[PDB]
Amino acid sequence: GAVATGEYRNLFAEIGKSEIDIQRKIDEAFQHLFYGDAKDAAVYYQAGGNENGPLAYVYDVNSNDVRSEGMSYGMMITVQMDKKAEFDAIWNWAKTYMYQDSPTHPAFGYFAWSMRRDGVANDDMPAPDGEEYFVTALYFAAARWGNGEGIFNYQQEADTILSRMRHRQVITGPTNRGVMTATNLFHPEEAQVRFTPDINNADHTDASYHLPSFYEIWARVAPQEDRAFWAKAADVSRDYFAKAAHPVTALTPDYGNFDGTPWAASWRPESVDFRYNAWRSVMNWSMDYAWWGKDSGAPARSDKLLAFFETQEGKMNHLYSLDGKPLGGGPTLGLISMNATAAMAATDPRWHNFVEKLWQQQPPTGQYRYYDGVLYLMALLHCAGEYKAWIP
Ligand SMILES: O[C@@H]1[C@@H](O)[C@H](O[C@@H]2CO[C@@H](O[C@@H]3CO[C@@H](O[C@@H]4CO[C@@H](O[C@@H]5CO[C@@H](O)[C@H](O)[C@H]5O)[C@H](O)[C@H]4O)[C@H](O)[C@H]3O)[C@H](O)[C@H]2O)OC[C@H]1O
Repeated sequence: GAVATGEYRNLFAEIGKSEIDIQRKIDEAFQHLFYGDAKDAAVYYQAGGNENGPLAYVYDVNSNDVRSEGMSYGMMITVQMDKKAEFDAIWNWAKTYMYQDSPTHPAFGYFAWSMRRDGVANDDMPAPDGEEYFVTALYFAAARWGNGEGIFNYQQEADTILSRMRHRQVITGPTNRGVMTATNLFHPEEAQVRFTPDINNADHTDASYHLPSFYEIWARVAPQEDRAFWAKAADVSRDYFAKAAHPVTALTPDYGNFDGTPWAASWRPESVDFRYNAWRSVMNWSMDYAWWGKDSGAPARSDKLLAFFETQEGKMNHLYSLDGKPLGGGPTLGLISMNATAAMAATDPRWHNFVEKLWQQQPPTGQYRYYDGVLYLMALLHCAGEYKAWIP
């Protein structure tokens, strides 16, 4: 794997792009999404400052609300791109406004998944892949830049947040939504990330939240007493993808049960299909295979997923049944982007076409550019050999 050798595949170079052009492409993506026109192009906003210096956020320009996912992806993008100033400003906002620091609040130790631009939470509860990316980006920051103090002691922040994700106790108390009860963020016996710590829907998962590539990082650098647990989670996730992905198409559902079966959320029964969450599953397993070389099923799974999307050429939807029936929409940049990241594991040379397809895109504009854009920029970095394990 790339971590052992230090050699990350440059998939764009493999399909014949020059390094000058690859650098232009990444830089254009970043400049547009971070510093482009505020109404049509940018998803990053500078929001004054406080005692820790500048504040900024990545946000869903559609809803006009901040998402913990977007903040955490912002941090990952910026650390990968060596953009410390933007990283610190995003982190300052997440830690200042999103992080729940009251030990009697049921979201204690978690980041509000949905928050308004003035810091008013829409929902105090987390979207746990936010936490997963926050912790990992923080470890990467420590590696690349060294640790600061206070909230910029990135390694100490990561250790605390991660320990609490495993060891959080059950807490019942007041929130913006009424009295709620929440637990830990990983199931202690299953060693799987939860879809939610809310006790009413806690015993479920989401394939797109499984990040064995990052669990391996935590297995190396987390507090000692948790390293075996994280190592176990990495094995468990590799098995999870093998069970959860359809055996013909490799499509996964948005939401899932611990045993690998789809889960229909009461408020969103269509979660059993391949939708906006599940786009990312192939990135997660392909990244894991590229870095660590342990998911022996990842190459065949990525081959199957690309073989399926090849049958959709010219009639591309972005919502599918797991067996491959189109359920609506047209092509999206976010799905193009994630499908290109399959090439981190794929063996069949059709992967060149999917990488080429990502290469041909422009940065997103208009109302849906946040989710399309953060997926786009992450996929550009993976495909350029610029998204690396920075181990402290
Ligand atoms: O129930 C709560 C959970 O929902 C919560 O999870 C978080 C929110 O949901 C997930 O992230 C969101 C995924 O959906 C995105 O919305 C759209 C989806 O469509 C994308 O593509 C468009 C499709 O249509 C085309 O016409 C158009 O051109 C395309 O761009 C669009 O780009 C997206 O913006 C949201 O933006 C994401 O935030 C994820 O699980 C969590 O972030 O967790 C708590 C739980 O209580």
